[PDB]
Amino acid sequence: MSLQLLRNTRIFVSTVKTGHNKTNTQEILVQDDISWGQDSNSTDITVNEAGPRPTRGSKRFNDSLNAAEWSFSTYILPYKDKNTSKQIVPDYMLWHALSSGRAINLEGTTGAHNNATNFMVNFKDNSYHELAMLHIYILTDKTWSYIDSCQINQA
Amino acid sequence: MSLQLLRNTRIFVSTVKTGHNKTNTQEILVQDDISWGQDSNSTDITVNEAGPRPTRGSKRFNDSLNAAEWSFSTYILPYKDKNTSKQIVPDYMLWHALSSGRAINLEGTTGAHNNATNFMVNFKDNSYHELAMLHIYILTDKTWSYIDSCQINQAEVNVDIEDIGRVTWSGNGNQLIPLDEQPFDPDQIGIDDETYMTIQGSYIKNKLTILKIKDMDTNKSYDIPITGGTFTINNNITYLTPNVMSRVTIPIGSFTGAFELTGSLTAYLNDKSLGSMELYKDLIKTLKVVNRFEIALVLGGEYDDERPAAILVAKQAHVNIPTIETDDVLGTSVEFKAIPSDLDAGDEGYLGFSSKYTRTTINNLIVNGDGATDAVTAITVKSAGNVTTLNRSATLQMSVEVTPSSARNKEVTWAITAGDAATINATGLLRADASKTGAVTVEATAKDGSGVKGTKVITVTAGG
Repeated sequence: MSLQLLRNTRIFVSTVKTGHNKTNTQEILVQDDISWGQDSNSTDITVNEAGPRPTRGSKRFNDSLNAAEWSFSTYILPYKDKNTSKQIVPDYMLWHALSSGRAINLEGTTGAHNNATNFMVNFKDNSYHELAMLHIYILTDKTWSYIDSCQINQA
Repeated sequence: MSLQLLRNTRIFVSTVKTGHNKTNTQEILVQDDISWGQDSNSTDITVNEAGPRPTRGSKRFNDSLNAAEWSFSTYILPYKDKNTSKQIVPDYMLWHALSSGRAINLEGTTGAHNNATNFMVNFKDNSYHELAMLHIYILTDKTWSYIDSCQINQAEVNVDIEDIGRVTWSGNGNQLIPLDEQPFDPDQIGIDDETYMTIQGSYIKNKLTILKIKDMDTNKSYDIPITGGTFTINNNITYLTPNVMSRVTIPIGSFTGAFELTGSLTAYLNDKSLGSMELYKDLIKTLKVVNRFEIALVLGGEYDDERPAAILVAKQAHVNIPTIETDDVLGTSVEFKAIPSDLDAGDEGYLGFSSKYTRTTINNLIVNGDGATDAVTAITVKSAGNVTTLNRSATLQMSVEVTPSSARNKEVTWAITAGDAATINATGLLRADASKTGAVTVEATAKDGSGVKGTKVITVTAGG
């Protein structure tokens, strides 16, 4: 018995559906304009006669579900973390899933990779039919939910 | 011919239109700031053309009737009636209408209801689309006039030093109606001189204003002298009217909006511990979106002898970040708004009006909810046989005593805070074992939330 407010939403970005730790999931600081959902398709079958006393009745069938839509806005907030002493943006896995389709490796030289000087994102390794795969976890007040196998469409 | 005068106008509040008796009508202690009247909406039609002969024409039409406006202020003078010997404010159905929409019932537990000790008004049953329906009767000299189906929009309570305790009511009615015939004789319904003496026996002076402020995340009660305050209860009532072109229309019922209990308290900055400055700096230091505070404003002061006082109890309030106001001597203002435990759980707050308050009475009203039910004040944990220590691997069922002996809730919890060499259960059986050579403590706090503390340092030793 409770109502859920949008202001209490918290968003976590994950690459795994189990074994969640600090290297696979981090919170993403979102704003008011956050939105998510999933629409469904249907169809009406109607009989179209021409004579007197025609049949006037319809019928609906659920036929398919559309892809889930999500969107949110975040501040560009570069900083250096104390653990690794390398400049990193908090929503770095979002940048990686946008940039390349390989497993995340900040030590490398393609996609989202950081350094002791700056955090860098290059698109030299995005030749993939399925980029790095995320799972957006949504926490509104008390109830949980998530979108399965997301992909970063744009930024 | 005969001119009607304002000073001779008397107000009567009713719950029914016919068969008015003493239990449905009363004379209200209104002041000289009364005002009422119903206005109307009108439409003007103009014509704009470009021809050689312009049509400078204007046609007016009446469209609808707006809500009837009424507003008056009354003195806060709680008292006990001789018939029931229970403390009741003279204008009790006004508080009932402000509180909940059920039938008036002083013997219940929701809405405006009295008791042998004090009159308490909760808003626990306020979750209605339409509150209790009244009928404001206005007798100016001899001509009668009443406002149909009034509902209390807000109650303006002003709490300022140099100002006597008063409350201002403002609401709306479906349609003000003038009457030629007397609905009921005012003399026997109007209060007699004896109950006027009884009412004037109790005055509430706002000069004696003491505030109880306490955060529920730190339990840092403050000592704040009040310079002046104001808290109001708002129903956000809007009347719904139909839109018909052919004929005029009148409002039809209403839907109470969002319940708002806001208040503003002005107080001088103090450098003393638990003062205004400490509260301000704590609030401006711990910038948190949500606040949870015990605010208990006590109009009229507190005394050992029975004294008239007015009480507001906001259990879980929201304190807005104060803005220190510059003046001759620094006096800050704090704004609060009581939020509920859950949006539809009620319990926004409750009030206390009575001429007979002892500090214990107001204390148990604040903590337990009623001025009649007693609450624990001090607790000393009692060992099973005046025992002071314990040896390794020995059982000890803790007992406890509570005061006063007339407390309604006497059961306490059992917990261990300082030291890790023993355990305690729900009943209080403290148990030790081997490898327990350190001193440990035991705690006890009742579930009524008085803030009582039961402590005793038991010297748990290694044993023989």
